[PDB]
Amino acid sequence: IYSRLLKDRIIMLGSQIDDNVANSIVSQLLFLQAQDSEKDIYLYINSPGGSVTAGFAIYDTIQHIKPDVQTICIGMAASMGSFLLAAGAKGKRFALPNAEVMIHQPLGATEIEIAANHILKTREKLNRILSERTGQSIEKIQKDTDRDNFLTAEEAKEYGLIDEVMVP
Amino acid sequence: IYSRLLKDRIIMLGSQIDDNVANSIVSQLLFLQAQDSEKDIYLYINSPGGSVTAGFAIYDTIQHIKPDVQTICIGMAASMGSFLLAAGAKGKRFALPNAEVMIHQPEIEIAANHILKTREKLNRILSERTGQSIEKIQKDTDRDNFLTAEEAKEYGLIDEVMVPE
Amino acid sequence: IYSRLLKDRIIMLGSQIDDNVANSIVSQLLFLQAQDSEKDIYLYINSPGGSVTAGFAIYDTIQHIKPDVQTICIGMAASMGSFLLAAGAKGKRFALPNAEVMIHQPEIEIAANHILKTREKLNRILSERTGQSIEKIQKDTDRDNFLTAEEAKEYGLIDEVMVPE
Amino acid sequence: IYSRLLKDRIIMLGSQIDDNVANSIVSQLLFLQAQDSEKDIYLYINSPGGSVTAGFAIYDTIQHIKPDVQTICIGMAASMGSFLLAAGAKGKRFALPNAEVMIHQPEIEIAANHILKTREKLNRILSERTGQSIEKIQKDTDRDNFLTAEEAKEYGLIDEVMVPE
Amino acid sequence: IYSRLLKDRIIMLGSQIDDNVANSIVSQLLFLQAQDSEKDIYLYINSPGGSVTAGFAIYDTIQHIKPDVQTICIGMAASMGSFLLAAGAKGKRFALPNAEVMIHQPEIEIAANHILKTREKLNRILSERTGQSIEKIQKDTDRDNFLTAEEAKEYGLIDEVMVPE
Amino acid sequence: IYSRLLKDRIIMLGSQIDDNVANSIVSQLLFLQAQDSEKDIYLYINSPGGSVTAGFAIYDTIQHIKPDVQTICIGMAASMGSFLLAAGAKGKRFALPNAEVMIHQPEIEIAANHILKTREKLNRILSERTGQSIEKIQKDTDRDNFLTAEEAKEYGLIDEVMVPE
Amino acid sequence: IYSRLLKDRIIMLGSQIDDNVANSIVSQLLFLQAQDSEKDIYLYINSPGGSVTAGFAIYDTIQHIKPDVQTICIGMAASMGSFLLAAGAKGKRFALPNAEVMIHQPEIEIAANHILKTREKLNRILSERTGQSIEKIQKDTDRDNFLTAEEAKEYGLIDEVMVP
Amino acid sequence: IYSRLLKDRIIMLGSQIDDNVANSIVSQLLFLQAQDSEKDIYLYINSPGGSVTAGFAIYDTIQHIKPDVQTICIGMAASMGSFLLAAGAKGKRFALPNAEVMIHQPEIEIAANHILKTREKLNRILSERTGQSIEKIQKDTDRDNFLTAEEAKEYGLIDEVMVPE
Amino acid sequence: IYSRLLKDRIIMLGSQIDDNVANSIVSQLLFLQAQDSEKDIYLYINSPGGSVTAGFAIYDTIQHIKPDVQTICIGMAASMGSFLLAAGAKGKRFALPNAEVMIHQPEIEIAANHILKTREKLNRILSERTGQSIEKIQKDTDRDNFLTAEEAKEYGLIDEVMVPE
Amino acid sequence: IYSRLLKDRIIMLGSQIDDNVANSIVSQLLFLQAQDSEKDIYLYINSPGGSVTAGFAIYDTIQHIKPDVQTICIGMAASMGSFLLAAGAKGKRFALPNAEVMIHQPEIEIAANHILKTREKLNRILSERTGQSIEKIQKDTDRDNFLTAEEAKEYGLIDEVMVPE
Amino acid sequence: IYSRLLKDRIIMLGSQIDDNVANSIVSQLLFLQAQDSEKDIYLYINSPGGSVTAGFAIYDTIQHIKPDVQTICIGMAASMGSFLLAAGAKGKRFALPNAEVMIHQPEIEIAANHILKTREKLNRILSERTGQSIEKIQKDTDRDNFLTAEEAKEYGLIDEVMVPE
Amino acid sequence: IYSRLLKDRIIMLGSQIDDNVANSIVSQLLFLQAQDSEKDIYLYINSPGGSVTAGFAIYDTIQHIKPDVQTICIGMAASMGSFLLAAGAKGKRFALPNAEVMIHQPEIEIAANHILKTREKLNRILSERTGQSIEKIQKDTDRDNFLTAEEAKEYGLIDEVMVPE
Repeated sequence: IYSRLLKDRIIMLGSQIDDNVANSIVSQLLFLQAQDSEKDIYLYINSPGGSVTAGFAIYDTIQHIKPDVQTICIGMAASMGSFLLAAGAKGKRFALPNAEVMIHQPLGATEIEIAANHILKTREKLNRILSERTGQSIEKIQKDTDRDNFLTAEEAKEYGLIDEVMVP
Repeated sequence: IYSRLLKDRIIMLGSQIDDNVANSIVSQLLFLQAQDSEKDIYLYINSPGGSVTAGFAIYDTIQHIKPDVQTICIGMAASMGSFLLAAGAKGKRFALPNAEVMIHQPEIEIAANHILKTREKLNRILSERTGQSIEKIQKDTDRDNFLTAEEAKEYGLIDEVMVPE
Repeated sequence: IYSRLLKDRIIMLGSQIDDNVANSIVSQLLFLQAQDSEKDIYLYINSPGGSVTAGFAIYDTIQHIKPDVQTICIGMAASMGSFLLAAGAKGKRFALPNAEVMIHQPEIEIAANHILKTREKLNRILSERTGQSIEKIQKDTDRDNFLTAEEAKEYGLIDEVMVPE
Repeated sequence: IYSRLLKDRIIMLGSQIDDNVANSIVSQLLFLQAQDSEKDIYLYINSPGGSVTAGFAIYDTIQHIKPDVQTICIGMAASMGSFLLAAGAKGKRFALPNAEVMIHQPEIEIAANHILKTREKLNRILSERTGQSIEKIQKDTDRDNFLTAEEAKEYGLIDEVMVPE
Repeated sequence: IYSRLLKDRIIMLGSQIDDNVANSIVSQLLFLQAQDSEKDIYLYINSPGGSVTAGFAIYDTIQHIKPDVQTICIGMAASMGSFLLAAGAKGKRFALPNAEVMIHQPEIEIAANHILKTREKLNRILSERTGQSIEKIQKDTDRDNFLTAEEAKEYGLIDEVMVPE
Repeated sequence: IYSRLLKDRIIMLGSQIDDNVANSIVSQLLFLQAQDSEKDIYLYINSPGGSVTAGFAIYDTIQHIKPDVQTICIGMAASMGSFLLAAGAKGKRFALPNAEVMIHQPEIEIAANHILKTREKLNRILSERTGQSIEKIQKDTDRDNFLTAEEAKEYGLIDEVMVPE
Repeated sequence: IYSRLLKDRIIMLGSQIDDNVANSIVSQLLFLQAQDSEKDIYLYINSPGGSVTAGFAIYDTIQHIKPDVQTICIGMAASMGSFLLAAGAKGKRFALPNAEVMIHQPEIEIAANHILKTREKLNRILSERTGQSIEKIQKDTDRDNFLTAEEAKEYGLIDEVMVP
Repeated sequence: IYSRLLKDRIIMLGSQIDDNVANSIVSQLLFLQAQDSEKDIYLYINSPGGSVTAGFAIYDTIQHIKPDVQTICIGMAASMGSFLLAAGAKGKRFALPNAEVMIHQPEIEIAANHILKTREKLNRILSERTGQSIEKIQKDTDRDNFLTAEEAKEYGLIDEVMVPE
Repeated sequence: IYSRLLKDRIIMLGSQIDDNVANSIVSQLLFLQAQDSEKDIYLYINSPGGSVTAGFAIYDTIQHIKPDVQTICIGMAASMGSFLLAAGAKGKRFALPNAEVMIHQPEIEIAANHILKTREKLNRILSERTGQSIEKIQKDTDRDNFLTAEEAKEYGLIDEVMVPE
Repeated sequence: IYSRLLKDRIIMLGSQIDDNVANSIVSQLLFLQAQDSEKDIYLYINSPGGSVTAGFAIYDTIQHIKPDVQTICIGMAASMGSFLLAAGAKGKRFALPNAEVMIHQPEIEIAANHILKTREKLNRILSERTGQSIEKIQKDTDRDNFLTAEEAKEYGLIDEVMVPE
Repeated sequence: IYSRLLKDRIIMLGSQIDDNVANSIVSQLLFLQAQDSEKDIYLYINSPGGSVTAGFAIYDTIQHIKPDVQTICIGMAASMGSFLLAAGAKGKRFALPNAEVMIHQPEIEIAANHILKTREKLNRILSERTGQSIEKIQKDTDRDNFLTAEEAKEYGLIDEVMVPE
Repeated sequence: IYSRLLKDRIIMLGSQIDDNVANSIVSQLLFLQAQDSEKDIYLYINSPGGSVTAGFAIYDTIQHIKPDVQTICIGMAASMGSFLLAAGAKGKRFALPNAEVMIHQPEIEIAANHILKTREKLNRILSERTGQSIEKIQKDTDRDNFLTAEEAKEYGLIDEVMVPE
């Protein structure tokens, strides 16, 4: 059922992000480029978020591929999911009227897990990448990513997450 | 089994709405759009209701897709369930004669707003599609009350109670 | 295993009726309509009975679908179970010789009404399909009594007790 | 594992009879009818016995299906277990040499009748299929007695004790 | 895990024999018959022993199936365990060198007979398959004695003690 | 979790040996034979020791299977535990450097023999596989003594103490 | 729950060490070897300490497996607990800043030897991996003393106290 | 704790009536008789009700002892609970104002009689002590109905509803 | 609590009879003999019944002591319970009006005798004290039947049903 | 532990009210009456609330005993919990400053009455002891609302909020 | 309670014999010697039997004390229980009519001797006091057999079966 | 009970020796010295043995008191139990004929010494009082061996095995 969608180059990120899900989408991202490098990819996102490392793997492949990947936020986008929303092609990042976006990044388990992310400083990268595309200063990013809050669709547009709010 | 129904453009919504179901619904809607963007989509509803955020993802995608989506309530539809019933394409939102419809509710500086602000966004979107005045909707979604099929018609949730044939 | 029966248009109702089963029934009915909207549907029933709201969803969908649905009781059918037996397509509602049939029951300003109002809606819909007068039905669904296959025929639940062949 | 036996039209009845098992039996019988309505069905029986109502649902469906059903007792068969043994298609009801067979029993104005009336309906249906006179059956199902394979043959439960080959 | 052994026609009997195990054995035997009715069945035995009636159901089904069943004792086999060992297909009943074999026992007008009559039926069926005279078997099953693999061969329980290779 | 090791032909023996474990070991051995009858089987051992009869069933099956079984002691191995260590395929029986090995013991006309006769059968089978003379083994299994890995090599239990790499 | 950590090659050692735990550890180590014999294994340690013999089975298997095993102490590690900490793959043996480390002890012709001989085998194997001289180790494992993370580094138990 | 009440001739009946409680009651009654055979015994009752046979043992011993026994209902008293309330010494049987009282029910040739015959013996013994006519009692103990303290007085269960002071 | 009754020469028998109770009874009987060897002993009985051997120890000691022992049944007395009731000192064996009385039952060369021989010794000792003929007793202790107080008097178990006073 | 408090005439009510607790409360009240019928009883209350019938048994016994009972709320008191708070001896019913108080709710011909009739009996008995008019009480017990200590004083539940000292 | 019997020189042996009981017996024997070294000691016995070593301590002390000790069996006496019965002072060892008597049994170089040597010391000491020849005793203590009171007299365990008076 | 024996200067040592018992012994010894410092003290011993340190406190106090202390073994005396037997006043240390006697055993720089040094102090103090040479005692206390009364006499533990009289 995803396949017939895959044939139209529509990819769905629908759940918590783990390596299994990441691997699947990366496989789908490559598969679409092999089908055509020119045509757009529709990436629909409803996720709470998930593992940070698996996020980059999805992020990098979206960056590495030639095709334009649009992101469209449906439902709730949070953690890595929200991160992949702002990571879409510029001008192509949309959200439906009612979606809620939370850019908070949870710290998480064993510290060693922390050992790499802090070592990873993904937040810095996460803050760095998010700051560049959203246009906000790194400091402001650092603060919000540390806080629990929920932006509406519109509030995510002014803040720089989504370029548009799609009307019915 | 569901595919054979899906091939005929019927979508069953059968249980409390979580991220798993909502996703599975959304994917089917975008599917049935990719199949044929003209013929309408029959969406049955029997639910106790479900998580709010997972509800909108079904709501918005109903609006965002081109085809008409006929919500047909059967049996209980409550909480975010009915809110999908009332979200159907106008004129096509049905119920079966014996079914019942019902409506109700599911750092603190921020959390207290998010719980309130989330509810008005339900109170509004029902005020359009029922046509009732918010001062009534504001009151109804608060208190639990059981609307029979007919009393829902008068209320503005369902347009036509489907009579057997 | 069930599919192979489903392919032959037989639907087993095997246990107390919850949202899980009722859904699985409904989906199969709308299925067997999508397959062929002419040939009748054999619906077996063996149940202790189940939740009310989940029962209607099976009831209404029997009415709402085009084909005829032959309810065949085997073994005990009680509470909302029999109420589906008596809901079959007229003339086709059967029982096997040794089976038994039985019928009975499952803020306070609102709750007291909803419990009463829900029951009349059972008392009515049995009054049509048994043909008995509500003053009798009003009394029967209250007290527990065990109707053999034959005594059900006389009573109006089942039309034809199926004799072995 | 059972399917591979089911594909060869063998049905194991392995434990005390509840609604879960009885259903699973019934579904398999109606299945093996849908597969082939000619070839007979081998039904093995090893049981301590089970709930009465769940027994009939196996009994009636044996009668209601077209094919012949060969009940083969192995090991103990007692209470509602044997009553299925004696319910097999005449001439085919077997036992293995060493197996044992046994027979026995499991508002008050109504309850006292239902407990009595349910038992005669066992006393009758054994009187046909054993051929014994009810005045004997009336007595046997009351007292616990252990019938060896042979003594069952003389008694009329099993037609042919299967000798090893 | 067991299936992969079952696919190779090996059946482990691992614990005291109840209705649950005996059933699971029987179903596997009738299975391995349905697979291939020619190739023999390896049946390992390690048991303290089990319920009598559940034992026969394994015994009779060994006799009733067509293929040869090679009982291979490993470790202790006692009470109804050995009685299955001695029930293997003649010439194929084995033991491993260090294993041990042992044999022994588990209204009153009726109960006193059933306890006696059940035991002779063990005393007989061992008298055939060991070849010993009942006056000896009558005595052995009474008293507890530990037969090594070899002493079992001399005794007639096992034909060939399997030597390692 | 164990399966993934089992797939690589490793078998953990982790606790005192009862019928439950011994069975689970045996089934795995006959399994790994059915998979591949060539490649050797790694059998780790960490045990305080266990029931005698349940030990042999592991012993005999090691002998009875075709593949080589490498017993690798880690941590304490005592009583019937070591007796499996010393039962490995010759030349492959290992230990890790720091592990310890130890050996010792667990109508009256009959019982006094069975307790003695069971022990010689341990004294013998260690006399082969250690190579020591029974007059020494007869003495060692009586008194409790703690053999380090090396002192076991000199003793004949383990062939090669595995050094880290 | 642990599997999901196990899939990422982390092994929690959470309580006093008995045969049940030690076995469960060993099986996981041989597992993570069967999965991938290259990538190192993170082994966390929080323990009051446990039975001696069950400790070695964890020790030896750390040595016997190919991959590197990084022992990370968190919270108290004492008795046979620390002895696993000090048994990690050299250079990778860590501690968190606030954790504490500690070391100490648990026919008569034979029994008196086995209790002594078992302890030297602890005194030796710590003398290699701490680098301290046995005459010091011989003394330390006798008396109870609480080594903070840093004082353990100086002592030779842990190589690098992990800073947040 | 209870003894100090027992010393003052108060007996609490606190839970469903089993053999354990009934015994403990009986022993206390015969006790309080042995202490003083003149002064009356206060017997409180709060019960959902209990086993029939264990009830009589409390009933009969109330009759068999010399002193007067004042049954004081507090909270629910139902099934065999009330039947003790109505069994108090005439004129002294009380209730507190808000308490509720209720009455209802708990080989086949013999069993069907014993279940009927046991109930009449309740229907009779209530007919004396309530004074109502059996044709009414015969009907009341069948159907579940909730008698408030006062409505019990009118009914004849309790003589004097105790008003607070 | 019991002592105060014991001081008044009352002995409660309250539960199924095990070695613990029987001992506690015996010790009390020999006690009440040591106190006063003249005044009779009141022995109440409410029991489901108990182990046979532990029953005799109460029986024999009733016979062996000098004083008269008045067995007073209250509530159910069955199995070895009634057998103590019928064992009271002749003329003093009572029952209360509503109580019920009932009677029934609880190497193989030896075991089959011991189970039979133990029962006749009950059949005999009831034949004396009821006065009934063994051919009747032989039949009664086999089948379960519920004797009311009066029907026991006619039967010979109890001499005088105690009427309330 | 509680006894030492009980000796000082303090009674803790600590959890949701079932038959077990209510009984344990009642027994303690009748106890503290038997100790001294003059000195008042301190009754603390911290509860989420409990079963209705088990509540009255605490209510009535407060009224029925002679001494004054000072209800002291601490922490949440809700449902039948507060209804005991408001049931204290007038003038002594307290609360601590930070505690919260709250009030709300827990054949069909009969059942619908019993659920209604049971609630008025709560609505009444609060109308006396709060002094509020039933038309207000009728409304308050329906909707959930959180009354702080003070707002309860104004409301009439508690007389004096106890200030720390 | 026991003291009052002890004051009359009766000693109850009521349960399986452990160190706790045996001690309590011994202390009582040496006591009753210190009281009066002339009058005989009544020792009742009802036991399933107990630990061997704890038995002798009762045996030897019977011999070592001056007074005569009359063992009176009541109910079952088995294993080390009877061995005390047969250890009474000659001529005084009794039984009650219905009681039953029975006799049977409870490093390896040493352990095998200690288990044998301990038993002969029972076989001997019964050979004196029964008078039977060891070749018979050697056989009897091995096999379980139930000796009635009389058959014990003939056997030499008890001198006089006490008849009721 | 013990006092009455204590008054006659008998002291029972009945169980494994802990601080509680040892204290209770010591206090009694110093007592019986305070009573009369001339007459000897009978000390019975039946023990499995006990804690070492608690043993000496009994040993030393035997030596430290003036009177002679006659240790009389009855039944098993082992571990620190016998070591008290052998500690009696020379010439008076007895045993009863059937009793058995046995002897055996119960920072590391310090702990290894304390366990060794504590044992020699047992090996010595037995070497005096048995008279055996330490090279024998050194060996005996190591291995478990069961000394009958006589074999103890030859060994030097007991002087005179007391024969019955």
